[PDB]
Amino acid sequence: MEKVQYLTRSAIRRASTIEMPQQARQKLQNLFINFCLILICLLLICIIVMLL
Amino acid sequence: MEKVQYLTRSAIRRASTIEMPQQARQKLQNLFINFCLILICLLLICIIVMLL
Amino acid sequence: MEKVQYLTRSAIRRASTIEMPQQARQKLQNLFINFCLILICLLLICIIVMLL
Amino acid sequence: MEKVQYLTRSAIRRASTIEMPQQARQKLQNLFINFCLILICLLLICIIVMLL
Amino acid sequence: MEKVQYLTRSAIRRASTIEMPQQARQKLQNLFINFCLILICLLLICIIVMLL
Repeated sequence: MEKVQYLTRSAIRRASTIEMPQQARQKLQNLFINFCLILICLLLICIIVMLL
Repeated sequence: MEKVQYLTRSAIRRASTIEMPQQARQKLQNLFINFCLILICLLLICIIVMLL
Repeated sequence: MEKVQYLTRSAIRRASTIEMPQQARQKLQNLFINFCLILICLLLICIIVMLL
Repeated sequence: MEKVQYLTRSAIRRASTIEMPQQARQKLQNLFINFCLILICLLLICIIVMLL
Repeated sequence: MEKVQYLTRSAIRRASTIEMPQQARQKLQNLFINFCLILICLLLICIIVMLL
């Protein structure tokens, strides 16, 4: 291999400045964006309910 | 195979905390986003019609 | 290839509840989204011109 | 080839109704969207500065 | 190789009109968009707090 031990070692070396179970990093970026769309929606609705 | 029975079994094992015909999960994330764009549009128009 | 006649027949069977030249279905989803971005833009500008 | 002369000829045939150096078509769709996000941002800020 | 020296040389040739450590270019486009979603959110909230 040498090619993998080099790539995996390159990450653990540049990722020693983070603290997440990985899975949360990926799930959060995607789940977040979709969560944002729904958040901005319920938001605009609030503002409207106030103008009534 | 062993490689598939391992991947399919890994999902049914981590997906036992869900209840959807799969198809709705995929169709909803994509159909939803597009639905959001149209929803936010008809929304801004409403607010405008009120400022007139 | 029995494999194609099975896939093409599966669509014409589940698509008998639609009426579009196909091409409009694909062109509309993509052209629409891009059209939405430009629509929401000219929109925000309108609202602003009104607050002036 | 015959496969390429057929695909390239199919485009120049259906693209004879356009006038762009190609590069602008691709760069514009992507650069535009990103430009839109920044445009909508500076926009909301304007409206706010007016409500103050 | 001749194929790589040709692609890498084609970039450094068309990128001599930029000044960024590369990494910031990629990290900024993605980090920016996500930053925008959060920015627009805290924004709508501000406006609301003002209508109260």
